[PDB]
Amino acid sequence: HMVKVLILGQGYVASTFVAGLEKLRKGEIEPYGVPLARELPIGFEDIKIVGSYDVDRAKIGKKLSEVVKQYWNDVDSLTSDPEIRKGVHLGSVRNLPIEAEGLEDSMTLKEAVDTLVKEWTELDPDVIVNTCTTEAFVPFGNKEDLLKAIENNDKERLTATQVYAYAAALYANKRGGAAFVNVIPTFIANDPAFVELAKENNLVVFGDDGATGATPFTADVLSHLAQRNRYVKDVAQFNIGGNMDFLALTDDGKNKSKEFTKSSIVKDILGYDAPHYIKPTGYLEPLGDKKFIAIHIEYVSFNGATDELMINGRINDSPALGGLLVDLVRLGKIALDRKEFGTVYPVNAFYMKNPGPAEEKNIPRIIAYEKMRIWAGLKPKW
Amino acid sequence: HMVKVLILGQGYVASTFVAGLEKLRKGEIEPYGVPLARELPIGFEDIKIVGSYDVDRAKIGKKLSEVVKQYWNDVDSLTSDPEIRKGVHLGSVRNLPIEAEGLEDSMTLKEAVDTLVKEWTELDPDVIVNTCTTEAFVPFGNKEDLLKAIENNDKERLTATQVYAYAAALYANKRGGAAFVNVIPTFIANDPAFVELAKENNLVVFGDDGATGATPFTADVLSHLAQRNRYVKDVAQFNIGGNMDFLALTDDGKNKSKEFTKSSIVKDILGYDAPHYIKPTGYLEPLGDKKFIAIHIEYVSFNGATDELMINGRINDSPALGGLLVDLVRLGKIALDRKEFGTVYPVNAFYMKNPGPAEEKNIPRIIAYEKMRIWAGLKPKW
Amino acid sequence: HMVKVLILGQGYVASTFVAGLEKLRKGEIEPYGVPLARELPIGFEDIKIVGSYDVDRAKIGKKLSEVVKQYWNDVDSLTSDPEIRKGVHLGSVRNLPIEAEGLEDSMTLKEAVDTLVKEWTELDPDVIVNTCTTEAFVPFGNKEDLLKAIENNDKERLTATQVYAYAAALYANKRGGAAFVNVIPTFIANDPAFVELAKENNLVVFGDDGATGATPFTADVLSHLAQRNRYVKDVAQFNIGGNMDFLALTDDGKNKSKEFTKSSIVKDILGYDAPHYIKPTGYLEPLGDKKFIAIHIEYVSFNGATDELMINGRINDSPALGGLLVDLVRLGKIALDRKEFGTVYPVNAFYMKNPGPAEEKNIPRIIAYEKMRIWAGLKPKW
Amino acid sequence: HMVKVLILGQGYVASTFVAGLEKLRKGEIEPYGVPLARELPIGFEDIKIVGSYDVDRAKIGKKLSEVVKQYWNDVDSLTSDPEIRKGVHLGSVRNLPIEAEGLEDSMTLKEAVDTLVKEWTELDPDVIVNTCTTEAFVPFGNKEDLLKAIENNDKERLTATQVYAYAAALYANKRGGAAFVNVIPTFIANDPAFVELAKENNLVVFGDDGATGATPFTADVLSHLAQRNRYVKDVAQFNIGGNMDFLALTDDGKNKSKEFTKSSIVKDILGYDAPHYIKPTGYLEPLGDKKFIAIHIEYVSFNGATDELMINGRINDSPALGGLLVDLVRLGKIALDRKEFGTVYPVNAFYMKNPGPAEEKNIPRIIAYEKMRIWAGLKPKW
Ligand SMILES: NC(=O)c1ccc[n+]([C@@H]2O[C@H](COP(=O)([O-])OP(=O)(O)OC[C@H]3O[C@@H](n4cnc5c(N)ncnc54)[C@H](O)[C@@H]3O)[C@@H](O)[C@H]2O)c1
Ligand SMILES: NC(=O)c1ccc[n+]([C@@H]2O[C@H](COP(=O)([O-])OP(=O)(O)OC[C@H]3O[C@@H](n4cnc5c(N)ncnc54)[C@H](O)[C@@H]3O)[C@@H](O)[C@H]2O)c1
Ligand SMILES: NC(=O)c1ccc[n+]([C@@H]2O[C@H](COP(=O)([O-])OP(=O)(O)OC[C@H]3O[C@@H](n4cnc5c(N)ncnc54)[C@H](O)[C@@H]3O)[C@@H](O)[C@H]2O)c1
Ligand SMILES: NC(=O)c1ccc[n+]([C@@H]2O[C@H](COP(=O)([O-])OP(=O)(O)OC[C@H]3O[C@@H](n4cnc5c(N)ncnc54)[C@H](O)[C@@H]3O)[C@@H](O)[C@H]2O)c1
Ligand SMILES: [Cl-]
Ligand SMILES: [Cl-]
Ligand SMILES: [Cl-]
Ligand SMILES: [Cl-]
Ligand SMILES: [Cl-]
Ligand SMILES: [Cl-]
Ligand SMILES: [Cl-]
Ligand SMILES: [Cl-]
Ligand SMILES: [Cl-]
Ligand SMILES: [Cl-]
Ligand SMILES: [Cl-]
Ligand SMILES: [Cl-]
Ligand SMILES: [Mg+2]
Ligand SMILES: [Mg+2]
Ligand SMILES: [Mg+2]
Ligand SMILES: [Mg+2]
Repeated sequence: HMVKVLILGQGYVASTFVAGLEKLRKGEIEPYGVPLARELPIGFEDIKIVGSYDVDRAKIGKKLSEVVKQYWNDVDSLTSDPEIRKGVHLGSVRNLPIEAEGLEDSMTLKEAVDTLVKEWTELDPDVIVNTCTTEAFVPFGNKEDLLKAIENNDKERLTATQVYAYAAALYANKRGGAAFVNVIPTFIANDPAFVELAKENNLVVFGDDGATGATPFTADVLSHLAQRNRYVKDVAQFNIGGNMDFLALTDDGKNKSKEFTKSSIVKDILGYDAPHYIKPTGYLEPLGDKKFIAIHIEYVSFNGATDELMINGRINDSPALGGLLVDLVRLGKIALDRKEFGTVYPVNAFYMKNPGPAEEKNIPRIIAYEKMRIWAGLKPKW
Repeated sequence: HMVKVLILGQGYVASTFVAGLEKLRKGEIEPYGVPLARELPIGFEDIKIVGSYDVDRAKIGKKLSEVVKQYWNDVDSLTSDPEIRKGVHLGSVRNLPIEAEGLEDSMTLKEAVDTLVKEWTELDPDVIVNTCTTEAFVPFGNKEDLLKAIENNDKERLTATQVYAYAAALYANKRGGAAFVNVIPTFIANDPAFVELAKENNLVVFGDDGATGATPFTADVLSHLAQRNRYVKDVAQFNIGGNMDFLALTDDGKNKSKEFTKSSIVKDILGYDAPHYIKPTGYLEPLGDKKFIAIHIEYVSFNGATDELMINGRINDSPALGGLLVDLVRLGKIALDRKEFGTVYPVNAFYMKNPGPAEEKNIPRIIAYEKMRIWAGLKPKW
Repeated sequence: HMVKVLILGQGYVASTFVAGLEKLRKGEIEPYGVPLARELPIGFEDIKIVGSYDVDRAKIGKKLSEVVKQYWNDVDSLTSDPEIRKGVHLGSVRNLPIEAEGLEDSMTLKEAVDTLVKEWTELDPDVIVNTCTTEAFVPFGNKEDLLKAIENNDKERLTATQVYAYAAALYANKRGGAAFVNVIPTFIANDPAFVELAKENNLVVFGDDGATGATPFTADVLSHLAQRNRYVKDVAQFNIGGNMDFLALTDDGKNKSKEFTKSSIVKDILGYDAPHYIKPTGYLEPLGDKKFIAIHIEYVSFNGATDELMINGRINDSPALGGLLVDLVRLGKIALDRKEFGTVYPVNAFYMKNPGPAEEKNIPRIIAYEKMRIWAGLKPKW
Repeated sequence: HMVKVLILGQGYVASTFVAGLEKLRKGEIEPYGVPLARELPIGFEDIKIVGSYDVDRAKIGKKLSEVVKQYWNDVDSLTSDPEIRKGVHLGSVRNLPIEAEGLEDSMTLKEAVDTLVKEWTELDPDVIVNTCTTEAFVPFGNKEDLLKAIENNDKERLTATQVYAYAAALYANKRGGAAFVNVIPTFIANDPAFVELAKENNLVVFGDDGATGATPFTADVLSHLAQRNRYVKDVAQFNIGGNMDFLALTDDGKNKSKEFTKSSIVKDILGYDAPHYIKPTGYLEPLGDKKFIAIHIEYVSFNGATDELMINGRINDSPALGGLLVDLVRLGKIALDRKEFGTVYPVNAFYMKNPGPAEEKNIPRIIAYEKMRIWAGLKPKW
């Protein structure tokens, strides 16, 4: 009862996943932050990291342990310690102080994909996890346009995550099945082009955008208010932190993807589009990995009364998502074992803040949780 | 499709219920804050106030409208405008600047009860709502002890709500069925003595303690955290407001009832008794009916990370509960129509912060909501 | 002991100033929010509004009262009720849903200025108050460049406030003295070109940017921390509201003026430039005139300990500044009476968040307050 | 340029003072949290701990280092490491899980005092610091009543701090001068009996109650609001933490001292007694030494507008006060050198939240700071 995992993008999230998982297999900690903890048939010792890819010249060729220790100084070794390999960069790190290298510097995208597939066939992952830098993306919608983009080496059109998910389908087809977990904003689970390519190629997809940070807290409050028929007048959410990833996109890149990165959480939960201010995380270096959040919601109660809630928080970013990933990789192996190719909403609805497919929307997360337990073969919690 | 309602204790909650309901039947407002809004077969025009009782000499003999306007100056008339009648005081207002009068000043408790029953038989309510001053109570547990307390005129042992619920059972028996809604802390739904007396006497009981204020918000956050297996280190809740009721109990009365008024919300939701500070509402006069709340929760996430949430709010007390009551009276008539005597957990679990019976506990309120919709004959919301 | 006041830009601030002042002369309210209240020799009845200018075609030609009632419905008349006159628009309202008209549509800037001066000589104000829409400005630094900009009709170079302050100096010279109060961000007090033009032309200038909102609260906390030698690690400030003015500037206009609109409050108060996030107010329509603010500051205390403060607030924008203006117009008449031409730091330091001249900086506002009292001829408060 | 210091009560504050001071003399840290840092003529290496007293049987006879390491595990040695000596207990620890021992178990109070004085004459402190458990005290007002209480061995009347301050005066007289720093609530600086005894016996007194925690933050906001003539409607302050000292007083002891422990900060700063809720710190064990605070203030601004501020914080208790003590001991030696016997308001006003003498009150702390710098022979900061 094992799961082999390949990581794309060896940064803070990835390194916290690895370091946390090491402590969990070494019993140095309890699985707090891992929702399903030890309830699944796959134990923490049964999760094996078979590979890690990056585009940072400072990381490529280092052992996984050397990079993980840069984020978590207490990690001096790892049970599986593969060397970090070169991926495909496209535009990912163009705005960051990273010296980039990529397969597609010396070959076409189509060639780079075939090269990835060959490498991955030897590493043999069950689950590929995407923790790459946030991207100014535009979805395809039609598979034919994705295929043409690859065929024509259309680098200006594609993002790295789009190329990696494409490669994952080709890999899945050659391997007889695999899973791709997309915890970044780029539409994969929510792009019907990729859901169709996945269904056709023995690939399970979870996505998109890991459910951490302020937005899930806003959504929880909105769910409360909806139940009580309290009319939500406005919602303001502020989120700021010190991770370099928050500077990844130019104002232009943000403008280009805004149509797709805008949250639908408020209308999803309330049923009406209450005015809201929900934006990308701002940058302030000394906060490091621990975000400051501030949320303000005002609403109308009975007899014309008006109430206000102000939520503030300090939340550790990478650990939150790292813990979710411990479940998502094990759930990916279950979905693969069951041949549930395409995207799996019962999983996405709980773990993702933009749950795929495009035709499904966010629900209250307690409801999502109970339905996800049932999908996983567990009894509900309450 | 009608419901006749009798109110016990004509103060802020009661008067907001009445004033709000008047605007709702007059279409001057939408039913925000009324969870089931217009989904029930009983409409707002079909709720008739047939009586109101108090012990304040300043209120007894006034028209309901004259008292309601003291709380909501915009109310200049009411569709049903009964005169406020004298109840039984026992210790209720002993610590407040209220000149008290009570039936039991001129007769025994047993006589006072028979007098109430005779009055109520002429007013003919379906539903009796208890919005009296908070009480230093001690539950009975065994019906025999409740019966002996009444029989022996044991005024030092009993609170007003205990005497009123007893009277409600006798009334229910003479009438062929009625309902008693207890939105104050005193155990009625959670006192097996009263649940048994109710079952035997054609009385439906909802209780105890209306689910408003800070505690339901704390409970919602705890539910979120539990789902994610986040270990809750501590919970602090502060609540303060300007309502006279917050001064009702002496330090001694508080000490006497503390065993029973202590929240179990934290252990109920989490399954372990995380250290917590959750206390009665403090007094600060200029806040009036709009409470200030402050909640702090710290918890452990993945890889030993520690996060913190600080929730602040300004919430209008009496409107919140007033809106719940618009549903509870209609649900009481449904339970009565169905002959569901004793206490009804599917209702209590959503509307009450100490849901009866004593053998049931709090659950996440979204789960309670969906189960309450099903009980009411509605389709679930999400 | 009188002061005649001319308003430039008849919007929310201006209209709250007028409406508030009307209630103060009519004794309908106490001067809360007016720092010096009734301590000055000029009473509220002695402040006369002699004129109001706008560029909104919907406002030009209306009585002041008709426009004020749009903001404060309780105002049905005014003691002085002049018709709103046409100003100069330049780029002010280009990004707003306002149909603009301006003198410079039919004449050169130099001509428009001479026209303003002639109009103002008949209205005869002592004090001109600038409450116009926020502007993408670039200061001059050298008076010669300001003069050339006017002479050459260089509309692309100038903002309305720059043209109005220029006109104010010419007016002051013809009149024998006047004062210009700049409560918007555009550098006037902090542009040596204008300070020199003012000194030479019998003009007193107060500026720049009224001291209201979140920034003064952040500054107060920083002052506290500085005193205790607490090392400030980071400062994050979020501010959002529903006023149309918050949409006045494009991303480009913001980029153009950012060099000058960036706060120096943190380094001014602390002496070192702690990392900070302090940005323009964001837009969320239902908040209206009542801003939501959120501030987070973390700092190092003794023995390596680290503390955190989270401040949230709801603050009414236009009333705050309206109240300051009641003092600033009276202080302007005192400065004029004393012939203190140029800019007056003892006033600016308390009332303005970028106190002029360019060579002076922010100080703790309690210190500024006591020095401002001394300047005004009052005894200090504590 | 040296100062010898004796500590009364070797708990969290005391141990943080010692541990912090050790790091400061060893250059392992900068003096953050020490307001006057290195501006005084006495450097950190020049502060010598000559003694430490307790009543805990678990601490008496231990080296100072062994006790300090229980609070700060990083401390493995101290430059001066005296054995902890037995004090006088009276009622101090009666409500805590501490096995108490005291001189007055085997002798009268008068004898116990003479014994302390003899011990202290050999240890030879310049400055005695009182960091003992909070006490249910009642001040004397008249010195004659203090003298009679000691003479008559009136243990039920006296607290430990009262006996220690008395002993300090007798010690000061025998030594030719000393200083007593009272950072706990018990009136010493604010009890004219002790101020007179001190003046007569060559004793300098600083007191009372160290200026840390939520109250100084509330006071800072109030000072801001007062300046702007904003009318404060209400002030609510919540403070909770995990230190055992918060359980020191029974409800009865709290009732007995309430007349004296009630804050006057609001009226002191505003000049009118705005309704307020400011209470002793509540207990929640897992918070440890890091308090959670919540403050809510609502106020009236211009034109009838109403604003609200909600401040939340996590603040490390013992470090805050520990840092103040680094200054207070050096300032005590300066006051002693100057023969300024009695109490010194210029010091108290900045460092203490109930600044002595009884005839002086709190002022804005920035004003207190500048006056304290002037007293100390420094130039003001801004
Ligand atoms: N709680 C969270 O941290 C959170 C929540 C939801 C989503 N996310 C998303 O997760 C992603 C990772 O976040 P992070 O904080 O770890 O960021 P990070 O910058 O620390 O790490 C990103 C890593 O990806 C590498 N990389 C960039 N482009 C790549 C490419 N084309 N191929 C291979 N490697 C590439 C970078 O060099 C870096 O090592 C981001 O997209 C972020 O938006 C994070
Ligand atoms: N959101 C909320 O307001 C909220 C929430 C949960 C529970 N409650 C509970 O609801 C109750 C009512 O709250 P309120 O704010 O309306 O208080 P309130 O003081 O305004 O009104 C109480 C009324 O009951 C009357 N009364 C007191 N004892 C009585 C007796 N023995 N018989 C008849 N009348 C009596 C009083 O004179 C007064 O008119 C309290 O027990 C409170 O704890 C309130
Ligand atoms: N608390 C506060 O409201 C606050 C604080 C500091 C500064 N300010 C500044 O005060 C100014 C006014 O704020 P507001 O909320 O009243 O905005 P507003 O949009 O309500 O009013 C601005 C008015 O100026 C008019 N106007 C625009 N350009 C003009 C021009 N060139 N000549 C004459 N009239 C012109 C507009 O038509 C409108 O009537 C803004 O610059 C704002 O940044 C406001
Ligand atoms: N920021 C702060 O910690 C803060 C601020 C202001 C005031 N204070 C006050 O400082 C005092 C110390 O606080 P703490 O947190 O260090 O408490 P603590 O309980 O950790 O330490 C108190 C110590 O005093 C000892 N003690 C008790 N009675 C004594 C007696 N009669 N003689 C000698 N020793 C005695 C105890 O055994 C213990 O070692 C308390 O009065 C507290 O109210 C603390
Ligand atoms: Cl999270
Ligand atoms: Cl977020
Ligand atoms: Cl949710
Ligand atoms: Cl509520
Ligand atoms: Cl509450
Ligand atoms: Cl819940
Ligand atoms: Cl303000
Ligand atoms: Cl602001
Ligand atoms: Cl300041
Ligand atoms: Cl502090
Ligand atoms: Cl405190
Ligand atoms: Cl202060
Ligand atoms: Mg979707
Ligand atoms: Mg129960
Ligand atoms: Mg300046
Ligand atoms: Mg005093």
